[PDB]
Amino acid sequence: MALDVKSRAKRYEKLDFLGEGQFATVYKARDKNTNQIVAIKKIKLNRTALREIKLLQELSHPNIIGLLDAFGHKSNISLVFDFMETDLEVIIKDNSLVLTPSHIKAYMLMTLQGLEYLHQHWILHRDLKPNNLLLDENGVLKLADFGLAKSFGDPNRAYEHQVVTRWYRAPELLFGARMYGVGVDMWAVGCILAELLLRVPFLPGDSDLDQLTRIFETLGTPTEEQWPDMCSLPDYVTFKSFPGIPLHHIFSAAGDDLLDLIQGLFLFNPCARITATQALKMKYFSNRPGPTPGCQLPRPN
Ligand SMILES: Nc1ncnc2c1ncn2[C@@H]1O[C@H](COP(=O)(O)OP(=O)(O)NP(=O)(O)O)[C@@H](O)[C@H]1O
Ligand SMILES: [Mg+2]
Repeated sequence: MALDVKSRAKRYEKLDFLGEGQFATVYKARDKNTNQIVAIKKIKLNRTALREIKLLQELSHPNIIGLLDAFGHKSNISLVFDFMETDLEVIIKDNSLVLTPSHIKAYMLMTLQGLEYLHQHWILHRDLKPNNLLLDENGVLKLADFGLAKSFGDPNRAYEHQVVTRWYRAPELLFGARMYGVGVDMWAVGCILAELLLRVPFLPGDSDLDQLTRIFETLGTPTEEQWPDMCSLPDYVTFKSFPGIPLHHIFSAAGDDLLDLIQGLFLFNPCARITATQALKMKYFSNRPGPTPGCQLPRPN
């Protein structure tokens, strides 16, 4: 809209290009108004899109990214976020970094406190994956992105990187469910935990059928008893029956406390899948070792 987006915002001054995403070009800028540093996502081109932008501005939580401003004229709109040093994806992929139990517990704690707030305010992230868990210089993790750019943007023609979103995608979504809830985010959270523990993607499927295959050969083929009404899913498909791999054989260093969390995040029935509040009350987070304070979490140099 002309009257709901500012056309100009002269207060931002570009510094350096950061990188190409699927739906945006991101770059580094200084707000001349506060001397602060920001990242601006530039999106090429709608009542709903503006409502989504406004809502995420109105959110306030330590582990949710700040969307600080929005501006743009005709074929473009630009979103101004808190500048974040790194993310869980570069942390995971960095061979120089050692991931202790305390490191992993901290990343999870912060993620789940973010989700809890979102889900408390009746909002689904819908796009959780490592590169959307951002990390500031002081070790604060923030949920970011929210697929805002996807929601209304033309695709980025210069995006050369691998599209990975299906790896974090819950089975009710792969089987075409039209109604869904917090289980969507909880499942991704489990896949992210798995990727912190294994340092590689847990279920890297290369198509939607191969993703379901991978899910079932790893976690087992579910029955309508574990998952009532599964076979009424729109795109439901019958697979080779698989027994699954015991979680303790996958996660060979995990204690019963962490395996309990992982099982809860990966329950097939999306009604039974553990919620963010329940996850945070699990013995895993009251148990030693306790989580690493932000200032001691490993930084990629
Ligand atoms: N708040 C931020 N601070 C610093 N860098 C960021 C921030 N947001 C995105 N980036 C960088 O921008 C690049 C990718 O953009 P990002 O938007 O994260 O890609 P995406 O997950 O494909 N989502 P989108 O671009 O909205 O389609 C990466 O090089 C990120 O490090
Ligand atoms: Mg992103």
